[PDB]
Amino acid sequence: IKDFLAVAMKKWTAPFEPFQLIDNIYYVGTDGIAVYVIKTSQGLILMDTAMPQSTGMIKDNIAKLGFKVADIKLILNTHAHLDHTGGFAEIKKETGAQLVAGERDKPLLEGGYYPGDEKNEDLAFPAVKVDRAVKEGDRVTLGDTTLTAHATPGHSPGCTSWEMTVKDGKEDREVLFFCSGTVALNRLVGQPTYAGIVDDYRATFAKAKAMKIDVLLGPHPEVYGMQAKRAEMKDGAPNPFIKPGELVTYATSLSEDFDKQLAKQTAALEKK
Ligand SMILES: [Zn+2]
Ligand SMILES: [Zn+2]
Ligand SMILES: [Zn+2]
Repeated sequence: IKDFLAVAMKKWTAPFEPFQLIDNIYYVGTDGIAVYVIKTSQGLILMDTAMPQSTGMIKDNIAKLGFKVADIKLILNTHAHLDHTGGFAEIKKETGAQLVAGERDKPLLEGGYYPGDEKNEDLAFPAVKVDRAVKEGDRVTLGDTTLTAHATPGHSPGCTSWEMTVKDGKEDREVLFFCSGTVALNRLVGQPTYAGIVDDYRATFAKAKAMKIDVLLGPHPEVYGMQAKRAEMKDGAPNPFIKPGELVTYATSLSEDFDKQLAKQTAALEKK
């Protein structure tokens, strides 16, 4: 946790210039937390926020593109940890937007706590009410734009990956805002962070490998190597964010890391 907090006041708060990523999806996060605006014909969708102390920064980034924070109608969450939820209560109150999140993450959101470590104030965030609790396959529509919820638990109990279609020239491309599949601070064994966590992770890796996704996105830019792609982006060159093999490759890496951490945490149960 100490190192988690160290990273959270370093790459996670460092600037990154907002940009149009593909079609109606805009990057407005930091160098280390990815946040998105999705422009629809009936207002904006905000996909996540960042650390609680970074809300003004995210609002400023939205402005740099000429979007209005006031025009946010829906706030969607990938998963309910403070580095993604820290601005929800504030932006919701300022805008009147509705918050949409995976049903099993509702208790987290509504209590502002880290599951299985509820007394840790360093992982707390301002509590926020969930307006629509989603399940696998639910469709969330604003104007011309529809995202589909995919239940991909593990990193959190209600982790939701959100799929949408965009255009690249005349052709459709499928985008996935992947929710996260890292072990990170979670306990897998002993006193697991929540019941059924291990089966959820391995179900999620399998699910992720079976999806047909052209553009992998996630809640940190390292999920999809954002910075290297942004540097390659040129008017009249293919959009570097289109890499259809990427979610299978990434979920394979996550599964291998999972196995290593499950084995480390299992070895650590043996009390010396
Ligand atoms: Zn997380
Ligand atoms: Zn995170
Ligand atoms: Zn699904």
